Amino acid sequence: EWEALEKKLAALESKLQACEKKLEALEHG
Amino acid sequence: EWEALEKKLAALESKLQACEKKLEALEHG
Amino acid sequence: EWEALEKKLAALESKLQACEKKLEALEHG
Ligand SMILES: [Zn+2]
Ligand SMILES: [Zn+2]
Ligand SMILES: [Zn+2]
Ligand SMILES: [Zn+2]
Ligand SMILES: [Zn+2]
Ligand SMILES: [Zn+2]
Repeated sequence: EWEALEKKLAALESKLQACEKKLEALEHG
Repeated sequence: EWEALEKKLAALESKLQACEKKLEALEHG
Repeated sequence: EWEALEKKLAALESKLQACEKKLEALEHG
């Protein structure tokens, strides 16, 4: 459970970065 | 602290999910 | 490590709040 939490937190971080990038490129183009 | 943090991770995950759904909507108008 | 996990969760939540505020500005002008 400790390590499953840690991996969820890593995926959240990666997902959020992917959002941040979509968010940016919708802002542009 | 454990289930508090788990609850806090669950809330972020669904807020992020909302964000990704609203970004995709914005994408299509 | 617990305190490191919590700081990472705090930072994720700040970036999410920031992505949410940017998304509202894009939705609504
Ligand atoms: Zn659990
Ligand atoms: Zn639990
Ligand atoms: Zn799409
Ligand atoms: Zn789509
Ligand atoms: Zn909105
Ligand atoms: Zn509007």
